[PDB]
Amino acid sequence: AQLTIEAVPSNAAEGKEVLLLVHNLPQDPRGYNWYKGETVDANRRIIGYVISNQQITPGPAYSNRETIYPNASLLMRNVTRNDTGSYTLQVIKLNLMSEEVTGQFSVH
Ligand SMILES: [Cl-]
Ligand SMILES: [Cl-]
Repeated sequence: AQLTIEAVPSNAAEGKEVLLLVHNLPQDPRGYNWYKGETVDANRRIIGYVISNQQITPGPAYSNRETIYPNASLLMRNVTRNDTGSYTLQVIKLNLMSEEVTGQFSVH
């Protein structure tokens, strides 16, 4: 029932790929946004997706290493030590309320 993030892997080597898999989405969300860190913070928004017109919304923290998938999951290519940390997903629900979940991974 509860929204979760699963980092695959949770500890990556430099130059490799990390997946942030999203589980237990509501039905009928309006969209998603990813943020670096622990909270919704516009200045740290990486990328989002607006479902109604399948619009990808790169944010101030966007890197061309990242791709967002329709199920909200995030693929990050060519990871570096600086990518280590927390990542927060905002799901915008049908009724325009937002729910958040925070995950993390490390790069060595
Ligand atoms: Cl962080
Ligand atoms: Cl995590």
